[PDB]
Amino acid sequence: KTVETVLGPVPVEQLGKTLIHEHFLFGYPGFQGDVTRGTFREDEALRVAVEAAEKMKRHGIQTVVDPTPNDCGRNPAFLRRVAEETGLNIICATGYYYEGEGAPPYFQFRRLLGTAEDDIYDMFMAELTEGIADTGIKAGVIKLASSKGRITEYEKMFFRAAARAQKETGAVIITHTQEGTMGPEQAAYLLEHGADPKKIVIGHMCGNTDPDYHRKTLAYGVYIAFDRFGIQGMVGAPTDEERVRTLLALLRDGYEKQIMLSHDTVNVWLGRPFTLPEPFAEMMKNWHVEHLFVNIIPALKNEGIRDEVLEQMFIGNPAALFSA
Amino acid sequence: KTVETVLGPVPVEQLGKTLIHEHFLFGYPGFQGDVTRGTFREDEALRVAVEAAEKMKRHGIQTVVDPTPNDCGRNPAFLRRVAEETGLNIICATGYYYEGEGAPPYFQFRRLLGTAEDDIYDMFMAELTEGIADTGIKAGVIKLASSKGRITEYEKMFFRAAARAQKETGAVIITHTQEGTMGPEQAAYLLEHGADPKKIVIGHMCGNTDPDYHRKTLAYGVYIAFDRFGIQGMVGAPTDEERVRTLLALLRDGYEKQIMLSHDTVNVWLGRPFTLPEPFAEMMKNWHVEHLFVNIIPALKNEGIRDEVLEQMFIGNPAALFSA
Ligand SMILES: [Co+2]
Ligand SMILES: [Co+2]
Ligand SMILES: [Co+2]
Ligand SMILES: [Co+2]
Repeated sequence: KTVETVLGPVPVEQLGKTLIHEHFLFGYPGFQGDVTRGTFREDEALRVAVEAAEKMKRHGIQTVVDPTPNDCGRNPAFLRRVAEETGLNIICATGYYYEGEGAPPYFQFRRLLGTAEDDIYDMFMAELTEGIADTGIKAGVIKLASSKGRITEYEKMFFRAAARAQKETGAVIITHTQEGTMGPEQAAYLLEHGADPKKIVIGHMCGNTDPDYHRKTLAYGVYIAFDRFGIQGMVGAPTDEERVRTLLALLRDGYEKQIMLSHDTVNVWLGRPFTLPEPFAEMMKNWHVEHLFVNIIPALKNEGIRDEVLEQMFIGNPAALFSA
Repeated sequence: KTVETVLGPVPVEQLGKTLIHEHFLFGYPGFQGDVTRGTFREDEALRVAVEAAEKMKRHGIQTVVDPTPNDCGRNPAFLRRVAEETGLNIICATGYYYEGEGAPPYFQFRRLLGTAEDDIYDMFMAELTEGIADTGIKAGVIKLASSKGRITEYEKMFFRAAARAQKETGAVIITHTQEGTMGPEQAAYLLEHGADPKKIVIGHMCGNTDPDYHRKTLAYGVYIAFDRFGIQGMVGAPTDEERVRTLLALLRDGYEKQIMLSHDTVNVWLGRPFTLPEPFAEMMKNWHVEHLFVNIIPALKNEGIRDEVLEQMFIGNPAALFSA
């Protein structure tokens, strides 16, 4: 009846309204080597993170799942400070980014050793049941990801180690799909290996606009997430208008008990500060933590979606996902 | 007339006997993510490092160039403690590992901002002239690497930045080639952007056993390095007899003034402990900082290599390399 948060175990019944996918801190693998010009200003980072946490607060959010991979700047101790200034429940993860957006050299080396899959499994088990580093914080979800048109050999070891730690701990698995691909494959692959569909969230399902692709993924009984609201202009990548008509199609079909929404914001960028160019700039202007409440839900309500359905998505599904 | 070490500038005429490529500490990108089961045992790390530094001194070594890339665990402060404890000059680098076992997502992203090269260049300048992070320690060389059979467009970004930074600072450039390829290509591309051949060392040249490939590279006037003595069986690598055979053919042609030697050891692995398989463990038995001196040099001498030549490689070349 409890889930591990950055402030310890919390009874599921108390999660309330939650965002399944947001990042307080995030850096692309490699950000670490640019420490000289992209130094981490820990108090400025906290200001902006707490700010993002209070904004979520003002729309009723009580819980955020921050699935930042281990190789992407994950900082449990930091998240713990944010949860203190705001009271927000923050669940973190254990996992690595996908081959294209991560740091594979390390586990690619353990492959030569023939212990990779088993080392990953040991890392998941240790972070889910003992603590991350010396922080005392346990991850509450296992984060997985696969590339553009396939689940690579490197990525499959993570999925197999994940199914194994889930059988052993019953932890929730949340994934990321690259550019609208592999949703069904991921669910099939995980289930084929003993994972419980009711503890799986296939993410970035909004990256694809064919409701049919979603119905295939949903047929496995797993949850899915439209978690990139606000992100547009990746040159051919879905727009919020497309996200909504796809969402509305699935809700009108009766799939509300399997759907969750988020924005996938990066509130504090690790590494050297930048600025997007005028083109992408505009398109991404609604990429912030209030976009769902201020823009998306109103558009959903104006299309006939009832409050009970919204509450099933933001409250009942997370509650259900983190228990059983 | 000085070069930056981990303890400040040191007159080039005081470097004496130098190992051009050794790693006190090293981690393949992604090791950071495995911190829970692979924390950094400092005091023990410094102890192993110091013994290694002691074993080098024992053989007359006064200076070691530790080119650990930014994304591979480079730690100037830690290197500074090894130097203080041993009196050994330690020169570090600024640079990223090759795209095969480096951490490309971060700077790959900055390419989309259209600022990568200038960013990398600003990173090189800062670390070469101002300091690494808040260490006050400056890098003494720019570290570059290319992939197997190619210098990818991500890698060329760094090469262009290095030549630019070299023209501005006169800093030495040390490179790594992957599996005996691209030596001549690296030299040509660097020379094409204004880098100076007398301040370039093409590394892992011993990864190719064709003395012609070597002559092709040496014709550019750059230095080359047989820097992996002791490593055999791993990375589809040649053997030390193959290295010695190739080395002797070049020494007999009169190339002693463009050749340097090292072992490319990793005295303290970052991340989680391991132990090589039985097949390799056996082949890598001589991979330690005393091998050149205990096994290789005698063999070379028992081949007629006189002490004046060996002194040129170990003393005269590093002295010429680092000074104008
Ligand atoms: Co993702
Ligand atoms: Co994300
Ligand atoms: Co190398
Ligand atoms: Co090396």
